[PDB]
Amino acid sequence: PWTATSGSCKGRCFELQEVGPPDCRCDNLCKSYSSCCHDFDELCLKTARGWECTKDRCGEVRNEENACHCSEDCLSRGDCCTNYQVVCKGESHWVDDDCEEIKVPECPAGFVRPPLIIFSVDGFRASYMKKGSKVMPNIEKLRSCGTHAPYMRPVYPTKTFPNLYTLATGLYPESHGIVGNSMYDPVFDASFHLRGREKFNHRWWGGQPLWITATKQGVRAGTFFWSVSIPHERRILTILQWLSLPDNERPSVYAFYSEQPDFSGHKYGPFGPEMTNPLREIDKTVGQLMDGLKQLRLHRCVNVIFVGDHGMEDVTCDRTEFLSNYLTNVDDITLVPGTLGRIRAKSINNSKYDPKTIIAALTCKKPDQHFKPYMKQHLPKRLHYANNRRIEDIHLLVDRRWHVARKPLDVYKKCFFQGDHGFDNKVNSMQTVFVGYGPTFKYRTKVPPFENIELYNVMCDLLGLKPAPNNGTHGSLNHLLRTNTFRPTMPDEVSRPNYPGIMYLQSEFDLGCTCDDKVENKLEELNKRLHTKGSTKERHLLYGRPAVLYRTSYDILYHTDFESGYSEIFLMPLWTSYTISKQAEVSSIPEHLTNCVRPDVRVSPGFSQNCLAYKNDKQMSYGFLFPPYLSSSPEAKYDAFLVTNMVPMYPAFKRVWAYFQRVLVKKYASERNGVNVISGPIFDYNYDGLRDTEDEIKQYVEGSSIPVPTHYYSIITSCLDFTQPADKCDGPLSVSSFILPHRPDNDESCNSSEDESKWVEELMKMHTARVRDIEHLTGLDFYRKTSRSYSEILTLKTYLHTYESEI
Ligand SMILES: *[C@@H]1O[C@H](CO)[C@@H](O[C@@H]2O[C@H](CO)[C@@H](O[C@@H]3O[C@H](CO[C@H]4O[C@H](CO)[C@@H](O)[C@H](O[C@H]5O[C@H](CO)[C@@H](O)[C@H](O)[C@@H]5O[C@H]5O[C@H](CO)[C@@H](O)[C@H](O)[C@@H]5O)[C@@H]4O)[C@@H](O)[C@H](O[C@H]4O[C@H](CO)[C@@H](O)[C@H](O)[C@@H]4O[C@H]4O[C@H](CO)[C@@H](O)[C@H](O)[C@@H]4O)[C@@H]3O)[C@H](O)[C@H]2NC(C)=O)[C@H](O)[C@H]1NC(C)=O
Ligand SMILES: CNC(=O)C[C@H](NC(=O)COc1c(CN2CC(F)(F)C2)cccc1OC)c1cccc(Br)c1
Ligand SMILES: [Br-]
Ligand SMILES: [Ca+2]
Ligand SMILES: [Cl-]
Ligand code: NA
Ligand code: NA
Ligand SMILES: [Zn+2]
Repeated sequence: PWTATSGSCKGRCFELQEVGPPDCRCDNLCKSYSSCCHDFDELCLKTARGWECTKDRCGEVRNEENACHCSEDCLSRGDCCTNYQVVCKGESHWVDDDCEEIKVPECPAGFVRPPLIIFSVDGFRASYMKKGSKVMPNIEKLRSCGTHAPYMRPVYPTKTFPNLYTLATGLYPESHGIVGNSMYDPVFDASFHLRGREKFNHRWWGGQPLWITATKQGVRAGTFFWSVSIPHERRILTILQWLSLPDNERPSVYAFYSEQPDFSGHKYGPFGPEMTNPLREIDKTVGQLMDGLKQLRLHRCVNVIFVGDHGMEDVTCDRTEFLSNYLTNVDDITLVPGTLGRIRAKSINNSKYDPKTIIAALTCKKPDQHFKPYMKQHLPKRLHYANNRRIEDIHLLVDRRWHVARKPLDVYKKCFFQGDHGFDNKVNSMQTVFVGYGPTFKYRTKVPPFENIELYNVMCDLLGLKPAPNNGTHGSLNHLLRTNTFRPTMPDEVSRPNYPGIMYLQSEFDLGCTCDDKVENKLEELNKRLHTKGSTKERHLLYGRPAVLYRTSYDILYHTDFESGYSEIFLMPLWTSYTISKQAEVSSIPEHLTNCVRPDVRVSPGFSQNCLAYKNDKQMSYGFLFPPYLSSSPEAKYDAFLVTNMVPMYPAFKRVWAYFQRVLVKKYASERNGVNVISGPIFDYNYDGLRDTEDEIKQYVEGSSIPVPTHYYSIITSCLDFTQPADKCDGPLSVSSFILPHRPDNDESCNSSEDESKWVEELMKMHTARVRDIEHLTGLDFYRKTSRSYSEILTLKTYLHTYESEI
């Protein structure tokens, strides 16, 4: 646009209300827009005499030219150099003071709430907190005296813009719409880039970031963004100046942002010897801020959050895979390259472009191949990286330490760099930092790692704001806080189950099923009835029935060895619950029972699956939720072949499922001292992360109304203190869960021609999940009846078992 730069920044420096063109600007971002008034540098970016008071400046006559002041009036003006009281008034630096618990806010008159200051650092890898501790005394003091996690998990892709905006919104990138550092939106026909103007257009930025949430609810906010050429000392001095505004003008929430250490980590690698200085310099900035807060008498008033967007891995030019080494048609695709790949057609007019032949040419083609291709709907569900038109159908998950590129010339005609990021957000090198310090956070407290999507809710709690709807799980981080906790109630059950008894004769069933089960006792007759009425339910249902949170028709079915919630609408269980003790034995499916399927006389023929549909469907087979291999006795084993325990499974998937049920469950019970397993189907044909309704299902077992699941989940719970068996646990729980994709081939697993012991568990690890992910995908609410606090349970449901080594 045209800008009238002849206006002036006199008394407007770093103003909080931004003006519209063509009026010239004086705010945090005027440089980015090439719109600052002609005198912005002279007036707003003063540099004279640098950033520190020296003995001889103490008591100086004010000179407005100076970058900051050391005259007696500077405290009332709010513009002293940050080291003023130290140099001139005999005070100590904040870092040199002992830490002393902050039990309540100690704020100046006129403060309505403790302000929040967010200190965000780009590329600050979680292990810097230990490895660089010697050179970061201010940051170490925040970390040791406040509340810290050993690391914080970013979202995928572990790039800057998606993570910073997740921090501000509590949303996954697929929902807020910033899905990469580079993007094409085909509806707009527009491209987003780190450099340039298109990124300022509001149509890219979805959701509601913290500054808008605050402004809408009457809490003023500093501007969160800083043009890159504004030096960091100036950004700090601006925050400090704002905090001296009159009460009715002063914001309550502020952000600082640093481009370091990311900037240097790209050039030198995460641990290059050149990295020490950027760490020292960021620590010095922290010290400027705390020193500035101590002079304003705000150092035992403000909550400070020190938070990073993602880490940094070692990545060099020579670890690049070229699509030109796989594809014949390389000029017919556009690639978004680097630590992830995104592919789409170069021309929508090219009718010979085919995603299936592209994926196939990219699948397991070279022995040590350093990237795997996925249609976006098949990416692990924990990445939540599919529901957006800006995410290309074909995705490449790139191994840590590697890049992908289209052709070799892209790499040397577009080595240089030693570091990069963007990989799978489970990767250790990508993890980042969280420290919270201040009256509202706990004192000298370590909390377990958590996801960055959770922080928005917490920042809203710190400011007394109602968060906009987001993907955090509100209350899961209550353990970080001394006060302002959020105490939610469990959601209300929407559908109550039916408890059917025996209602049908065997001959009513014409399902085409057969079983060799006819062999003829008042000891064992009473016992079979008791088991069907729920007498073993407390052994197998350890945490209450899951609640169904939508409107549906379902039955509770009890059995000796397992309990299920059977849907009359989907014709299979929503959930199947069972406990396997350490002592449990594994058995085979007896030869006479290989193809046995048995009608369930509790459930009508009309609400049952049928075996004839599976016979006729030449692609589809079936498996069982509660595994027949883990029956408690020969007699109990018959229950496992009920038609109501059956679910549709591709033969390729049954290789995965059978290995999990036959080998892995018993292994986990041995290692964890018993496990409780809840397993079930998931239907997400629109890949939105949320339970599909019946009318969304795209595939059925041929000739039938039996819907085919897109995924199968399991939730595996035991006692955190593994000296107690899973079924007699007095304290906190431990959980691992997975959401396995239900696919007709094992193309994802390049070693699949081998024995299941060489590949299946590696697949399961890749599809690890939070209980909360399963909740969203099924409309079920787990752990309704424990002895544990609800916030503790919320934390357990956000846990992700990552399988990475120790940081
Ligand atoms: C993580 O948390 C978030 C936040 O809670 C969850 O996302 C929410 O999920 C809801 C369900 O998917 C969804 O609710 C829908 O909202 C529709 C209104 O949408 C606009 O308004 C809201 C409110 O301000 C706004 O936030 C939305 O912003 C989205 O869209 C703009 C683009 O215009 C983006 O800039 C922004 O980034 C965001 O995009 C994301 O969501 C959209 C979908 O809304 C996706 O398409 C994107 O890919 C991206 O992920 C919008 O501006 C409302 O219209 C919907 O109601 C429809 O469906 C119901 C059925 O219940 C029906 O009764 C209605 O009539 C209506 O159907 C009609 O339209 C259909 C489609 O055209 C048509 O087929 C029918 O025939 C009907 O005519 C619905 O209520 C909510 O929008 C998002 N919010 C956000 C911020 O993403 C997310 O689910 C959580 N994730 C997990 C895994 O838990
Ligand atoms: C070279 N600098 C950059 O690439 C990033 C710089 N970002 C910032 O100043 C503040 O960062 C963000 C912040 C700051 N928030 C603080 C927080 F931790 F909550 C995240 C929120 C949302 C998006 C952000 O950047 C995309 C910035 C500067 C100018 C314009 C934009 Br758009 C973004
Ligand atoms: Br913006
Ligand atoms: Ca869905
Ligand atoms: Cl990107
Ligand atoms: Na079949
Ligand atoms: Na394979
Ligand atoms: Zn970077």
